[PDB]
Amino acid sequence: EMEKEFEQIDKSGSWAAIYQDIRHEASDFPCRVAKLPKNKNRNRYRDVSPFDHSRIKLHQEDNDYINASLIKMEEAQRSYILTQGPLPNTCGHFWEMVWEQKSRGVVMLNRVMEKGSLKCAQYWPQKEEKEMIFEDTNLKLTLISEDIKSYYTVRQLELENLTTQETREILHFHYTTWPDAGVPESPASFLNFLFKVRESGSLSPEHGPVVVHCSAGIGRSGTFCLADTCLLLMDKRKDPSSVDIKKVLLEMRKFRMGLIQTADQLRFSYLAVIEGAKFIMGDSSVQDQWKELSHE
Repeated sequence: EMEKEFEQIDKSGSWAAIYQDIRHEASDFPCRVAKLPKNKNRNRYRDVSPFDHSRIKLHQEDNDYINASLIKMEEAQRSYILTQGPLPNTCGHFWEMVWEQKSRGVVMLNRVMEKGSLKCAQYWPQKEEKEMIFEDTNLKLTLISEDIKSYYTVRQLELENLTTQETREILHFHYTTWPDAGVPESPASFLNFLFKVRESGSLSPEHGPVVVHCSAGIGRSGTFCLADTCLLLMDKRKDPSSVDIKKVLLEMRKFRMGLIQTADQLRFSYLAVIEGAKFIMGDSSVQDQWKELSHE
């Protein structure tokens, strides 16, 4: 069971060894398209690449490469696209992928600048009157509205295929107070944020897969998807005990490398799922307690 395992591993201070065992058993698949010379400048970190079998292909005949992986969770019935923070030259690719994949939401888990370094291009417009046009992919992006809370921001964007003039509303969910180092002490603000994304319909199956990223798209993005899928699985059977987090994480790692970057993120994932279980279980009032403790 999950809380029993958590305490056992905690009282024993073996989180590093648990996490390292996951590192060792994790799938290894080729990344040959990612490594081709013509794609060097499409990759933010040379040590973070999409496997060839799960990579998102741009619908273009020149170069279909973007550093993005489709994580398809069969049992949980939820799909996610995990990607790096766009580079100055891949912002058009990024929105092209969002369009072609029919995604409704983008989850951003980083700030544009962290630890005094640029982690991510400014890939969405900050002012309604200053829309962005990506000439390569022929897409137009307009800030429609913005809802700033204390630790996250929700933006409504309109994405227009400048070729076909059809338009889509994209929801941008921007979690802004992940700490520069370490993980959050309590998972309540994290869970309140995940449920905000869930309530927007961005995760539901009539839309394309949600796009999730931080700078590399494996650590914080890994934590987000793992907690969501774990909670989803406990829901479908209401069997808290039947969900094995580590086996869910290893299943996810079949689709993109490196998901969950530190042992403390693994531990936090446990925290989030355990606490999130209090909602799944029938205690609907626990969601509003997280909204209080989060200070949104």
